[PDB]
Amino acid sequence: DYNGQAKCMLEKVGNWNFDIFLFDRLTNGNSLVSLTFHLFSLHGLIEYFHLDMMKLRRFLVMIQEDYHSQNPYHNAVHAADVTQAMHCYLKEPKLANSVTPWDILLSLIAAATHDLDHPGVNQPFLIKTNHYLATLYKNTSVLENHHWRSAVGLLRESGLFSHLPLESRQQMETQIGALILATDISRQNEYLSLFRSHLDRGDLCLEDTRHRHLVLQMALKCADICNPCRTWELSKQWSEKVTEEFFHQGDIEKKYHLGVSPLCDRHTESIANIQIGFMTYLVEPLFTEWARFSNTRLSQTMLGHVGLNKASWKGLQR
Ligand SMILES: CSc1nc2ccccc2c(=O)n1-c1c(F)cccc1F
Ligand SMILES: [Mg+2]
Ligand SMILES: [Zn+2]
Repeated sequence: DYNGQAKCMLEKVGNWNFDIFLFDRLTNGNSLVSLTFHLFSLHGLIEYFHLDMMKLRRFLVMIQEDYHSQNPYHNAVHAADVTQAMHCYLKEPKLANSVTPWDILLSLIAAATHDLDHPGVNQPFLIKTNHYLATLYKNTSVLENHHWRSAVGLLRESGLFSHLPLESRQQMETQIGALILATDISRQNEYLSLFRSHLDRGDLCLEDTRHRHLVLQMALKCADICNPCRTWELSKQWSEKVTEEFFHQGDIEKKYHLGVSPLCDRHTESIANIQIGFMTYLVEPLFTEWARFSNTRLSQTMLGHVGLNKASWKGLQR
């Protein structure tokens, strides 16, 4: 019964108002696997790369279960959402008309795994608590590097692409890594500035692999923080979950005298002030530039929701 209603939702998987929460409820927490598997079929990746469907399900399942379902925000549901948003961007004219099956393949996988095995606390927390991951990656894109090497781990263990040449598997790993590392919010000014320069010069050539992947990296960055770009009802749920996770890190910091990180203090920081600032300083600048690149209706819609949703947070004050 429930698994019959899920199929129908996937018919509108390219819709910006797709309800990922419902989809995950109907599938019993199998949204990432169910949605990503469908996208592989939909983009014809199974045939294109002679994929063993048994190996594909195993791989997708290893990914989904490697997410901590206990994190209120960084879990497989969040991954599924980013993956779904990525799919809508790939449908945009300028990308649809230049990406190769291979690009779509790396895009979807990178989206599905960009927060793999996320611990639920940020980088500065891992650094000041001397977490081995911070040591391993020399306090640089600690989380993103961890998500990527984990992805490379599941890629190898699944043997999904064992029939492809080594060189190809290695490139797949390198390009997925470049896509995942671009999601390190900490380095957005560098990524946004570069993108902006190119949009000003108007020199981007989409038939060039490098330029095309810079764009794909910006699309992944968008997908990762497009929560405020969704309809209020969806955006509201994400705002509460990300804030809940932030506050939990804060409670731990307070309890163990580690110093309460910014945005993580439930006593001195409002969920509204957090969302407003986030939308004003990180979401809006990014999507404006993206709108300069992909000047379509989806871009207007997305910036539109950010406008409405933000006012609603201000409204929810005084
Ligand atoms: C809602 S996610 C988020 N909110 C912020 C609010 C103020 C300052 C910084 C952030 C921020 O870095 N994030 C964020 C992100 F944009 C991407 C990944 C994780 C995050 F915590
Ligand atoms: Mg991340
Ligand atoms: Zn993310």
